[PDB]
Amino acid sequence: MVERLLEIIERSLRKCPWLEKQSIETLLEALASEIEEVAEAVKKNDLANLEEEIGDMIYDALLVAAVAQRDYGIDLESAIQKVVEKISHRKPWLFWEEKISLEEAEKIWKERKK
Amino acid sequence: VERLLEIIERSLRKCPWLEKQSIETLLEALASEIEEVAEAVKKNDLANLEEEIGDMIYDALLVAAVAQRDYGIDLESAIQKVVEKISHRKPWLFWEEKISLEEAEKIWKERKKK
Ligand SMILES: [Mg+2]
Ligand SMILES: [Mg+2]
Ligand SMILES: [Mg+2]
Ligand SMILES: [Mg+2]
Repeated sequence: MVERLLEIIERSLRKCPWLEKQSIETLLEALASEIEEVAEAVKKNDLANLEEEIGDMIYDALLVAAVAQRDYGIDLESAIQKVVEKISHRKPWLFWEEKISLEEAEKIWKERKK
Repeated sequence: VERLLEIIERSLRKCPWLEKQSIETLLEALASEIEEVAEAVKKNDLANLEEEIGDMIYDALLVAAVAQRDYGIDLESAIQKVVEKISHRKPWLFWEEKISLEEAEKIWKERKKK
């Protein structure tokens, strides 16, 4: 439940004395760390742990978002609506009925990029 | 927030590039965005930070998407594991009055044992 997680993150901005002391840098490293926990769990086909680390990973990315807002005034809805513009623009086939071949998709993508 | 998960779902459905990506490859894509974030922070480049923050949430969520695709992992249960974990480790987030760093850590230290 994503909302529950964003509420959590809101409560941490407002209340948490550990979070107050963390820089985006530090959080960035926390995130690179969970990425490693995820890679290890995939390696072991450890499904219960994979599920744990996926959650850890999303939380930690979202804590980087939070402090980007805290410290740099980055709005997450803006940051999100932006990446959605980019994707939609680059990969227009996402909104097209018939699937298209990898080669078709790339030729498009090569051109969108620029 | 939601248009982004619809986007991701559309990629699971349609995208011939995403079919060819493994969670390892994608973990690595997230690691690289994290670098781009660290960089826009360095340079107090606000427009770019907003960019990369977005890139990072999307890519993180694409790692989640392939965890589901390839390993069966349900994002709602994964988020729920992490909501329970934090609620257990940081009970102060649901307490009215604030608490000190020193207080929060003593607690966290013990809750970590469970
Ligand atoms: Mg972590
Ligand atoms: Mg973890
Ligand atoms: Mg990327
Ligand atoms: Mg980027």
